[PDB]
This record gives sequence, structure tokens and C-alpha cells, in this order.
Amino acid sequence: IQTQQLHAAMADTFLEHMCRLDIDSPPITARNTGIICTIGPASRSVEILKEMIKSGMNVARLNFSHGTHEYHAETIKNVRAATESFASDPIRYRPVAVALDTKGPEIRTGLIKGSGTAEVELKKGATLKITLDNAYMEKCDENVLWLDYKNICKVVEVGSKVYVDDGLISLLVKEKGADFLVTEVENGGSLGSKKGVNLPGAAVDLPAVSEKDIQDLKFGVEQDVDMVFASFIRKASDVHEVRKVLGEKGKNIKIISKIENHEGVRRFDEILEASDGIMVARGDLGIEIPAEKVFLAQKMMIGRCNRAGKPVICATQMLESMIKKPRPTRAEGSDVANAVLDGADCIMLSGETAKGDYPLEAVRMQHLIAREAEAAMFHRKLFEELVRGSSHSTDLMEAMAMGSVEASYKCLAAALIVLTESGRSAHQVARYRPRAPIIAVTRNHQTARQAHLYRGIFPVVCKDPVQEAWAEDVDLRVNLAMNVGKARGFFKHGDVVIVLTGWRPGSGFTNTMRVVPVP
Amino acid sequence: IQTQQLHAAMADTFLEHMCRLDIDSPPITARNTGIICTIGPASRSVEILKEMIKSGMNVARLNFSHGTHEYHAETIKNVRAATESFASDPIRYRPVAVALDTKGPEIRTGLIKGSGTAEVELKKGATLKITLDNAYMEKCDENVLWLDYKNICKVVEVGSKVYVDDGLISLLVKEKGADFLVTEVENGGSLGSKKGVNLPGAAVDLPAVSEKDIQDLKFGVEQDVDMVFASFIRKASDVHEVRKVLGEKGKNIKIISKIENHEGVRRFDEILEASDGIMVARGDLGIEIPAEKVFLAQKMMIGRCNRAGKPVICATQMLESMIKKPRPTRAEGSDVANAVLDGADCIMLSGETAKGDYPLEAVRMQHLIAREAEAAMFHRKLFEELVRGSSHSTDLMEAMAMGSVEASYKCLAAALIVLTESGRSAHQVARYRPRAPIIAVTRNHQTARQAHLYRGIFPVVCKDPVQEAWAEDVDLRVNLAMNVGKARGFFKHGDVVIVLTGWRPGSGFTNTMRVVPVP
Amino acid sequence: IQTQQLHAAMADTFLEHMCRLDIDSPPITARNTGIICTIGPASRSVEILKEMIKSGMNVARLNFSHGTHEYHAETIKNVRAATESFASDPIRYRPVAVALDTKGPEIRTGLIKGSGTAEVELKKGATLKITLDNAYMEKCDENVLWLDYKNICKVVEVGSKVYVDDGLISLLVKEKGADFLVTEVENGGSLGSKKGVNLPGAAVDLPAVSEKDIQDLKFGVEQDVDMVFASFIRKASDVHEVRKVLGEKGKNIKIISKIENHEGVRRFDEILEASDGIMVARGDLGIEIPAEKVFLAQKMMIGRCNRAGKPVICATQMLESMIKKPRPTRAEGSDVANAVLDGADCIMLSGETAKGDYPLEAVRMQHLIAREAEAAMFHRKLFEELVRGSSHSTDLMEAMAMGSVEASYKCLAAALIVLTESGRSAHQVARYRPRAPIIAVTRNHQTARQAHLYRGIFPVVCKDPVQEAWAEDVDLRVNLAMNVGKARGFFKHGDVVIVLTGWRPGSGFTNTMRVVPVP
Repeated sequence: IQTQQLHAAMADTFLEHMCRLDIDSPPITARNTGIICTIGPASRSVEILKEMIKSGMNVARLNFSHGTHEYHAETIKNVRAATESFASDPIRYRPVAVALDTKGPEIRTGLIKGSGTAEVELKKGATLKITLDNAYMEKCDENVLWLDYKNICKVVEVGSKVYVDDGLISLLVKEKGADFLVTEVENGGSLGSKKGVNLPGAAVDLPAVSEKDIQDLKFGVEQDVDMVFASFIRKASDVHEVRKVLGEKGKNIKIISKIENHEGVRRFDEILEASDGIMVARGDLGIEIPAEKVFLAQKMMIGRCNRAGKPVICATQMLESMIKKPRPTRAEGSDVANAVLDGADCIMLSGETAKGDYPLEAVRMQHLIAREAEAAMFHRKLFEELVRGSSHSTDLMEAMAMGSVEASYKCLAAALIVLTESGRSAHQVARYRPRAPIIAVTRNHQTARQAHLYRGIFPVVCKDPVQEAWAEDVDLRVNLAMNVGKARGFFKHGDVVIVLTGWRPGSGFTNTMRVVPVP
Repeated sequence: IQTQQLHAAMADTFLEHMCRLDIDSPPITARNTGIICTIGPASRSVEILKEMIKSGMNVARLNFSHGTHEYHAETIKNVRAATESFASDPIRYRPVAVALDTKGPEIRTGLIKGSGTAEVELKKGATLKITLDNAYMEKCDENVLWLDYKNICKVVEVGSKVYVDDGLISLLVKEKGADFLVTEVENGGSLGSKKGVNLPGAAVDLPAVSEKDIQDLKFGVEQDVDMVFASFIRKASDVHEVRKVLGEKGKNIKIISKIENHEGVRRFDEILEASDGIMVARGDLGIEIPAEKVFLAQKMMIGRCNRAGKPVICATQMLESMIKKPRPTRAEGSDVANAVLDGADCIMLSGETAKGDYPLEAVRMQHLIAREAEAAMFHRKLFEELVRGSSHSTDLMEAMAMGSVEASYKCLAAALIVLTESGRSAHQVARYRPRAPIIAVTRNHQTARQAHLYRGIFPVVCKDPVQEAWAEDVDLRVNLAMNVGKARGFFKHGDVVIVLTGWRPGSGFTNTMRVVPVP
Repeated sequence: IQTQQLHAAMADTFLEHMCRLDIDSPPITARNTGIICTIGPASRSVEILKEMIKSGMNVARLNFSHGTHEYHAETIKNVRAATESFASDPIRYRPVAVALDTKGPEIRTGLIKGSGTAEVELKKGATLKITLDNAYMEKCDENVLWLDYKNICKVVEVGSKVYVDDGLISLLVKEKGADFLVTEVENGGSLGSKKGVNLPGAAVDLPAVSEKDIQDLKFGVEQDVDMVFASFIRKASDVHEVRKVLGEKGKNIKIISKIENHEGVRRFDEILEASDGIMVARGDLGIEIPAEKVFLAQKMMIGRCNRAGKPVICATQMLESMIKKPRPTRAEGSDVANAVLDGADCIMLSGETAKGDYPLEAVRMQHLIAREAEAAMFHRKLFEELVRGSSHSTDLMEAMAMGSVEASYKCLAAALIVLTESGRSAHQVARYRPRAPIIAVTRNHQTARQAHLYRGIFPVVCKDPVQEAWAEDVDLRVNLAMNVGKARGFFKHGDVVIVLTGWRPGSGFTNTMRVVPVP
């Protein structure tokens, strides 16, 4: 019995590979998939934030649908407080990225001033009028419901369906007025305040980047966020728009478009081209397009992204039962294993961490599942298919990367060390999917934060001054990477490690490779 | 834009196949994966049972952990009442199978006579003693908990964990007495009566087939059940034991072993050999072995079964949020799409149908998802890999099957018609995974019921007397199969269909194949 | 140790397949590659022609570069005399096809009336003038050489090379006159009369179909030849030209274009489209294009033809040492094994049979080598790659063919029986490369003759009148095919055989398949 699934690793066919999966083949200590946690009331604590960092949280996400800039700054503050409390031991310091998840063309319900009403239980077949007249803006109730979108009457047909509270509630547009819609409760259930509304099949003319958006992003640049999760991207221009607002001072903030509608699925290719990565926002996507179709959209996007060399994040409701329960469902565990198996660079925790009872437990589960699915991949077939996808390129770093990843497969390297500052080089190695961790040593801080988007990169910040002699400088960083790998238990003295570094100070890319045993 | 995913179907690599998945490529009307519904309070109604039949329920499952034989007979009665209400139109009649899901070596909690107590909320760190002394057998409470397993003290070590209510509650065995265990509530939560207990790492000496079991099975033979879902199979003998109880009168009842422990995973191969099919019982398996490992065990078993030609059923918590909600989670939709993609012959609904609010909705969802994942399979690669798995056999029906399935791929047949009585022949075609439905015309009733275990078979019962002339008899059945395919909308006049039939009355197997247009 | 190379047959990789080739794995009695013999002085004898027929000669070729129509008619006469001497036993009768190999835009040397001269040995560096002045038309000698091509001076540049006697002699065009060329003997050697001249890089404006050609072809239609080997095809029009001369009475004569220049390699695709098959005429091709390139041109053409479903014949100098020796060279044996391995439908014997000392020995060698290389093919990989080449077609006979060929692979059929009259159906089976022989039973005579062009078809002529009952008629032919297979030793009672036949009298194609044991 081999370890880390090396037996299934040797199969000639995918079916053989599946038949050979062993639940007694222990994975390796390293976990390559990045976990992104949505920060909320259940996790804003610096204390809980340290526990989350120690549990593998990599990127802290900030949903700007909710909260005041003041509330967010203090979140960024705490997040930074906890990340830096470990800054003391550079060998045990883990940079955590910060992500601004934008509030998109979001339509939401008004306020239910019907406060006497314990639960505004809506019942099947009942009627409910929807008003744009903002006098009931706060007097929402089972009978009259107010909403954001002022051009909704122009967009909907008598007969359309309206989805509130994550499509849980469906309304049939029975009658249409000049500024209201007489609907019928198709799906009864209790509705709350400010719930989100989805108009599948409707042409929402709302803009990608609104005034609110322009302010949240500008606060984003100011608070020096690493990446931006932009909601509702329908086209490549939306991305150029988001980009223009960030300007020069936002020149390095990575824009991750969120495909959560049909248009973005249609226009996917153009979007991917223009973005820095992609997010499969299962939530709205699954209300915008038929829920049965979602898995198709997900695999197409992860495969395409994997093909192009762009990070891709699978999101929403992955371990959701864990908001109230300490263990996920059987369906939830497979959902996570299959996203890693699908090739997702990062997986995400939202309600599970934002306001759930089991923040940390959720984190460790994604960690556990991620570690195991990563071992269950069919690297050989995957790399061949990936090598072939790229056929048209003659790129040198891609060559160093393929070559390095190929060498690691043969000698079963414990990891790959990449000395990088801009991050491009480590990115390329991560793209050809090695089985071993990629320790990325850099003195650039944004680089180390943002390297979390990529599968396999374990970023490490070198806090030592630069050495006069390039070689000394190189070995300085290589020992840093070694002492870390050994402290983290990724490898021990005597193990073999592939090392990618530049020949001379101005090498352009990682053009030298060595196969060295761990000292 | 092709339909039914024919574009992705043409890919040279699995990555290409993934990149080509289109959410605008409508599947076909036929759904090949069999849906198994667990019958409970929410579905015992003949009226709801007709609605469930019209919604695609194929096999009714009866969990013998609960209920009285009297309660079950009436369930079998109603199930039969509803199936036969359609018996009138043989073209629209759908045989529904009945499955006896055995109560295995099940350990359960006592009764909580602590009735004054609204909710016996157990809290973290608290202590709780577990007694075998059956005086508290009904006086269960937060302080004293009684259980089934009388040899539990011999099996556990001080330090072990005990899982109650589907592992939701974990107890640390702090102290051990001669007939009790002083445990500590590791996971606080409200515990109910008769909950199930799991002892991971413990050697439960309970038997596979108990006295209760011997009676439930004998009632099973008597009520003429089609298959048996046997719980907790640890080895090939357990299966021979279950088999021996069924005897000669149970000679045709299909025994499906349920792998829900570690031993059955270990001994899997021996079990598969001895069973008629397998069930991946995610529930207990996920409490018996680390939940992170489960997806491994599932894929290994589905691949291995797919390899051998044995039906395999993926089960438990597939659309569970739908017990209280009308729409599943994003994680649940992928769980179902991935089991079909994994190759599962049948998928199952338990709490979702047994006592859930949305019985029918759950059914149609599995139906929807199943239909779409079936189109997203990589048939070409799958068939090649399957053809290769079989390499060692020179079997003639396997040859007719491979040949037929290959021909269907080329001409894009609307379906495959198989005239079978024993079912063996249609089974072989289903094993090489054609893309088109397999209409199985038979005059045998158990055959048509039990053909649900196999992916792709749409069983049809011929209610006409036998014709003196074999040819006439053959064409009689072939038109039956055609009128059905047309009524169900699987194909229309002019479409092409592959037809497998016997040359002469005593052919042994389906040895003649024709490519005929639909009249 | 398996037989017929079944072990290598099971390999997962081509390298594995090669490593597994066993010289102790006896092939099967049947040989599928068709042997084409060029008839000459050494084989015009009816007696030698029977021996050649008994030795596997399949198609008799008639090179119209040489001979008088009177000489050819008597050859056709003898060929027919010998074929029909076996006509007595229909079970042992073998139809032999007749092929008219056209004299193309052929340039040839004049007559050497320098008869006193024992051998007109030309020596290096010497000079030699080439005259169009036909007074020396017969007075050819080492000093003055006359030739056919009257527009040669317009075509050549001072500096060009002229190739005489199959490029064995090379001349450098040192000086150019108005109607002569002062050349220099680059390659000295003895030159004979009427030798052929090749002008590589020259634009020969000679026509594809000349007056001579128009007469030879019209004699071809008249003598009722089966196929036509048309020399020097440069384009698709040349083929339409050859076709137009055959007219309606030549409507069934198969036109096989001979690619023996660079243009035909360039225009290959257009030619293939327009022809009935192709011939890789290595002789001139190897003087027209650099000899090192030839193997490239050959494999490209055989692969492309194999891809399209068109017969392809590898020709010239395959066993040439056997003109004077009784055993071929080591290089010659591999040349033949590699053409079969390459996928060549037919292989050819020219000088080896035309005027060689060992006519019969040459035949049996091609037979021996062919039989063994056919076993060394990688059918599995070949069929998959072939199935994929065809992807775009949904053709029903192609489906029956793929399906049949797939079934034969699984059950290891001893042969495939195809009841055909027009031959189309058997052709399709042969195209997906089964491992077993394809016995083609037909009552059509041209069909049975011309079925030799295709790899695997063992044509059989049914000489029985038609039966009133289609079924009886079908079984009549199937037993014919069985008694033949048994007489030829291809299979014995108890062996399995795939049988392709039409359902009813007017089936359109072979749409019914059965797997039957040999009676």
C-alpha cells in the first residue's frame, strides 16, 4: 500500500484510476487548494481570526452588499492585527490576503415595518403586490412588498417569476401595473427584510459599477486590498469598467470576475480574457439559470480556466449545513472533494464562517477534504492534457514549468521551491499541476498574499536584507524555504526537492533548475 | 450548437470534454439513472404514490429499522395499488420495484421518559453515563443513557468516541465500568429517543442476520419483494447468510449489499463477487470512516462495480435540505450530478421522501439533474476504458452488447430495443453505457421490476399472449417497444433504432441485431 | 503463449505492443492483403498462371507501356483460361481481377542501332548530346541519344539533371541548343534502348490521356477489365479525363490513380476524392522527388486513404532481388511487412513476376510476410483512431460495420460473412480493419473480382439460382460461405462467426447481424 494515492496514480485509464482509490492511503501534510473565508459577526474577533489563520484560512473576504465602510475598516484592521501577531517568527508567519467582494446590480426587498408580525409567513396561492412607490419602502408585509429596482415593470412580462430570499420564494407575475405588479405567491414561505430578488429571463439594465461600487472600490484601493471579487460580470467591458475605477493606484489589485448569470456564461471567454481569475458564484447562478444546469457551467469554467492558466474559485453553499451543525452532510463532503477534483484553485466558506456557529470546524473540513481530493487527482493524464492544451505556446517559463513539474513527477519531489518577486514564475509551475507543494519565496508582500489564488503555492515572505552577492542572496532564500518546509513538515532532511531560481540578478524568469536533497 | 452535449462528446481529451460543456445543450427526454424512493408517512398515500410514479420513482424502498410488519404490508399494498392503477394502458404502464432495506447490526438509544423535558439538550464538557442496565431503558435523559448493544463495554477503550444521532453527537469514553461507561459530551446537542449509535474503531460482534432479520426477510419473500438492501455487510459470508434465509422461494430476489463500514470497504471485492449489486451507504460509512475519505470509497466502489457489470446505488443525503425547503443547495445539486457522472446506476431519496415536506419536488429534481449529468458523460472514453476492463472475456452477449453500443454511438440511435425475459441480455447492453435508452420488452414481471437496478433500461411489460410464429411474436414485442418509445417521446417515426432479438425461439441470448427506422 | 499475436494485441501502448511481438506466435491461415502480379514473359503461361493463382495471386496487372494489343488480349485470354480451370469446384474457385496499367506521359530513349557495341557503357564526365532530330531515332549511342519528348528543350534549364533507366543514369544539362542539349554524364553506366527518362523539377506539358491512352483504355473496356491503374495523375481533372474515355460502358471499371510525381502528392487530396483508390508508385515517385522523402509520401497516402475508406496499393521493388535470387534481402522483407503494417490494401509484384526467374517464389513470400504483418497490427488502437477519423459521419452501414468489427474483436470471430452484390457493404467492414477474414458472398462477378482491392475480403461467387424465399436464399449463400471457410481452413465446426445480411429482399444495406457458431 503506497501513500498519497500513488497506486491509483499509476493507472493507465481513468476507470482504473477510480478503481484504485484507497481510503487507507494517507495524503501528505500539505494542502494546495486555497480556502477563502467570508468574514462576519461570527469571525471578526482577532482571537477567532488567529484560530482561523492557524486552521488554514488564506484569504479573508469582505462582502460589500452589507456593512458600513467603518465596519469594514475595522474588519481589515483586525484581520491585519491577527496576521501580524505571528509576524514574529518568519518561519511560522503566514500572509493572509484580503478580498473586497463587491455589491453588484443587486435588487433587494424593503424593510418589514410589520414588526408586530412575528414571521411574515407568505402562503401559497395568496396574492402579493409589489410596489416601487417608496412609502411602503419600510412598511413591507405579506400584502405589499417594496423593492430596489425601479425599472422592474419595464423588464418583466405578465407571467414571469420573481425570486426572493435566494429563490426560495417564487412569485408569478399575474398582473402588471404602471409602477407595481400584482403577483401570486407560487412558493409560500416566510419573507424577511432586505432579501435579494432574482429575475431569471429578465433584462436587468442595472450597471456593473454603480456609485456605491465606485466608492467601495476606492475604499478598497485605500485600505490596500489584494484582490477584488466583482459581482455580476456580463461582459469584458464590465471588467474594464471595474479596472478603470481602480486606476494606477489599483494597478496591482487582481480583478476576479464573478460569473453568476447566463450572460457571463455566454460571454465567459471574453470575460476570462479580460480578468485576472474567475469565481463560479453558484448562489445566483443557480437561481439565474436552471439549478440542474449549474454543474455544467462550473466544470466548463474550471476546465477552461485550468486550460488558460487563470485562478478559478468554486463558491457558495459548500458546507452550509455547518452553519448550525458541527459536521457536514454526505452531499457537502462530495461537493468539496469534487471542486478540487474539478481543478478549482480556491474553495470558499461564506455563511459557514460569516455568522455560523462552527466557523473553525468548517475551515478544517474544507482543509481535510481538500487535502484528500488533491491526492485523488489523475496528475499524469491531467498534465498530458494540460501540456496539449498549451501546444501553441513556445514560452520559456512555461517550458521551465512543464519540465520542472515533469521532473517532480519522476523523482517524487517533496516540493518545488520558486524564488519569485512578481509571482509570475511560481504561477506557471502551479498551472501544470505538480503533486508536491510549491514554496514561493518572495520579498514582495502583495505577491505573497495574492499567490493564494493559485493551487499549490505556499507563499513565504523573506524578511532579510538583500545580499551583495546574488548567489548568497539566492541561497539565503533557498534556506528560508527549506527551514519552512521542515518546520511545516512538508519534507525532512534527505528528501528531494526541485529548486527553480534565476541564473543572474536580471534573469527575466526562473531559468535554472536543480534537484537537491533537503539539508 | 448540438443538443444533448454532442459537441463535448467529440473531444479528444477529458479537459476538452469539460471545456465544452454547454448549459444551452438540451438533454434528451429519457432519463437513464434509476431513482429509488424511501417510503414514509409523507408518501404512503396511494394518491401521492401515483404522483411519485408519474414523477419517475422507480423502486419503492422499505426501511425495516422502523415499523411493524403490518405497517409495511399496507405500504406494499398501497404501492401495488398505485402501480396497477395505470395497468390499464400497457403503453403507459410503469412497473415499480419494491425493496426491503434490512435493519442491520444497529445499536440504538433507549426511550427518553424524561418527557417533562422539552428538549434533552446535552451540553459540551458535561458528563453522561451509559447504562446497559435496562431499568433506565425507558428513563433515558441527559444524565443516564441506555442502549441496545449489550457487549459495548467489551468493545470500547477508555478514550474511544461514541456517535449518537448520526454522529452529530460525540462522546468521549472517560471511564469504563463493568456494565456502564462514564462518558463526557464532546459534542453537545439535543438527543432524542431510539437514536442510532456508531462505534468507529470498535469491533462490533453483532451478527449480520439476526432473528429480527430472519423474520423481516421471510416476510420479504412472502410479500414477494424484488430486491433486498442488506445493511452492514462486512464479508462475503454475510451475503451467503442473507441468501440462505431467502432460500429457494427467494431464489430470484436480488441481494444488494450495503457497504457502510470499513471492513466492507476492505473486503469490498469479495462482497461484490458474492452480491447482485452494491449500495454506497454514505450515512454510516461517513461516521464509520473519516468523512473526508468517503468520496474516495464511493468512486472506488462505483468504478469497480461499473467495471464488473454489477448495479451500484449511491445513497443518503443527496437532496436533504429539501426535507424542509423546496429547492436544494448548490452542494446538493453537484452531489447528484456527480454520482451519475461517477457511473451510479441508481440514486436514492430517503428523508426527502419518507417524511419530508417536498416528496415530489425532490423526485423531479433527481430526475432533472440525472437527465443532464447523463448527457455530460464522456461515453467514447468510458466505453473504450470499459471495453479494455473486460479484455479477458470472449463472451458472446458481451460482444453483441459492445457491438450494439458501438453501432448506436455511430448512427446516433434514438434507443436500443432488447427483447428479453430473464433480463441478462438487456443488462449487458446497459453495462457498456450506450447514450440512448434501452427499452427492455419482457413478459416476465420480476424481470421488468428488477431491471430498474441498471442504468438505461426502460422496462416494458408485454401483456399479449404468445404467438405460434416466433417472428410474429418478435414483431409483436418490437412494435410494443416502438409504440411506447413514441408515446414517451423518446423517438418519432423516421428515427433510427438498434434492435436486439433472438434468431429462433431457443437462442440463448440476443444474437441478432438490426438497425431499423421507427415506423 | 497466445497465437496470432493476441498478447501484443492486449497492450496499452504502442511501445508495449512492439515489445510483445513474438516470432513464436503463429498467424492464422487467412491472408487479407491482396497480392497484385505484373504479367510478363515469365508468367504468361496458363500453367504458370494456375500455379500463381494457387499461390495467392489476386489481380493480374497489364503494363501498357509495353506490348501490342494482340499480345495483351492473349494474356487476358490465358489469365481467364487459368482462372476458369478451377471454375468446376465453386468451393475452390477463386476469382482473379485483371488490371490495365496505363502508359502515361512517358518519355523514353530511342533505339541503339549501335548494335556492334556489346554494351553502350557511358562513362563519367563524358559528354553526350541529346537530339530530338529523329534520324538518330534508331541510331542511339554513347555519343548521340534521341528521345520521345519533343518539348524537352523548352522545359529544361542549363544545369538541370536528366534521369535515364530508372534514374540510374544522371546527366547534367551543360549546354542547350534549339533542338538538342549538350549534356555531361554525371553517372556513368551502360544505357539500353527505349529506357525511361525523368525530368525532376521540369514542367512536362505532356497530357495524362493521349491518343495511345485513349486506345488502350477503349481496348480495356472491350476486353472487360476490372480496374485501371492510371499513370502520372497530377490532378482531379486527369481522373475525370480517364473516366470520360471509359464512358458508360466503363461505368464500373474502378479508376486507381497512380501518384508518381510531386504534383500528385501536392494535389493528393483532390485526386483521392476523384479516384476509386490510389497507388503509391514508388518507382517514378522516387526519381521525381528525393528518394529520402518517399517513405513520407507513402505513409501520408496510406494513412489518408485508410482514413477515407479508399483502397491503396503500395508498389514497385518490394522483393526485387528475387528477379535473379530465390530469397529476398533483409531490407525487402521489412519493406513488405511495413506496407501491411502501414495499412496498404494491396501490395504488388512487377519485375519479380513479369520476367524474373522466381515468379512463384516471389508470390509466396509476399503471401508469407503479408500474413505475419497483418497479425502484428495494433487493431484496438487502429480501430479507435479510425472510428475517430470518421466522427462526422452518422452512416448506417458504417455503423453496422463498426459494430460488427467491434463484436468480432470481443468474441474473436473466425471471420465475418457479408452477403453483398454491389460490394459496398463488405467494403465498409474492411475499412474498420477487423482481424478476421471477411468472406464476401456475391452472385455479381465484377464485384467479386474488384473486391480484391480491399484488405480482408475473400470474395466468393455463388453460382446457384435465386430462391423464391429470401430466407432460403440467404441461408443458401451463408452455407456457401461456411463450406468455403471450412474448405480453406479459416474455421472449423464450432467456431464463431459474425454474419451480416439484409433483413428483407430490398434492404439497401447489410442491416442485420448475427453471431453464429460454424456448423
